[PDB]
Amino acid sequence: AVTWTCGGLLYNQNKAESNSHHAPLSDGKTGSSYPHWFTNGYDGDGKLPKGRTPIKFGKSDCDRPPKHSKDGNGKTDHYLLEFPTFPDGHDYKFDSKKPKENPGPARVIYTYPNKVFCGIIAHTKENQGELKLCSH
Repeated sequence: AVTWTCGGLLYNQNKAESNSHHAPLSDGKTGSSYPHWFTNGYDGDGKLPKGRTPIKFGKSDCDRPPKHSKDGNGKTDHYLLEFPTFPDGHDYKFDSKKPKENPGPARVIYTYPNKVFCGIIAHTKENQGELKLCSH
């Protein structure tokens, strides 16, 4: 339950997951948008294309190939999905399209269905460059 950080703001693992626990399990199906499928570098099903580098977490679940399709959460599509988890601990208005609050550079990335929390990703290179996992 350590505090995850992605060079900017903090992210209590409990909120990183809990903030998402509320988030409706689905590939982008919320009033706002988030959560959504996180290709992680993949195209949709097949592994990453010749020339790419996904985010390493340490789990063989998130590392595995996703099973996304034209639906989002069809059968057991173990597609990775991210979610903007703020530190404030406020349940982001991800379900309310309008109004919509600003997102975050850090999001909780977990495999489906079982939210196999892998960690939080964000661009800790400057402001918005490459994507990487936080450092807990």
